[PDB]
Amino acid sequence: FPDLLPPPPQRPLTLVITLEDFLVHSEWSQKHGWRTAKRPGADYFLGYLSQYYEIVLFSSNYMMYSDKIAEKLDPIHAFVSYNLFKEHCVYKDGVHIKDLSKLNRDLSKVIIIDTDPNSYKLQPENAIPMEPWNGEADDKLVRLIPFLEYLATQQTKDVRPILNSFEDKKNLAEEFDHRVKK
Ligand SMILES: [Ca+2]
Ligand SMILES: [Ca+2]
Repeated sequence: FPDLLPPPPQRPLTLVITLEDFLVHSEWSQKHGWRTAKRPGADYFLGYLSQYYEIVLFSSNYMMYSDKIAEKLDPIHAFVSYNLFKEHCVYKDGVHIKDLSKLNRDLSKVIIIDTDPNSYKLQPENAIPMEPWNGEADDKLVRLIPFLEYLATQQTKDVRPILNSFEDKKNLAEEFDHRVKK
């Protein structure tokens, strides 16, 4: 399998985020066909965090299906460094996986945020799992920012010891809030 990204150009950390059920959510109908909603805070999340992270938007769908959705999130291409798709996943024991060791990045400096435990199966130590977004307006993206800002503003040398210090990474933003007095 090919390496997927050029060598770093620069930001101290790389943030790999899934598209489907994290930034957007799609539903099909007879009346309208496929329709896609954008989560509250998505534009701000990408715009603000791009100042601290190299952002890689890693879609779980084939390019032909999600290419345009991804583009709408950053039409002028100012925030997202790279777009990857299902074609870039490796296929192992019948599941597709976002193999971070193919990103040509130091894995002490990579975070992946995904909603499908298969996607981070090869690097669970780099992962922040998220409950899939259902399309209902919520503030979960905004709540994730303080931890991500913290990682970037403290260095950080290796994100993994901190990431894996939580009781339940699915509840990371809330636990981090209780751990820190701003
Ligand atoms: Ca707090
Ligand atoms: Ca708080």
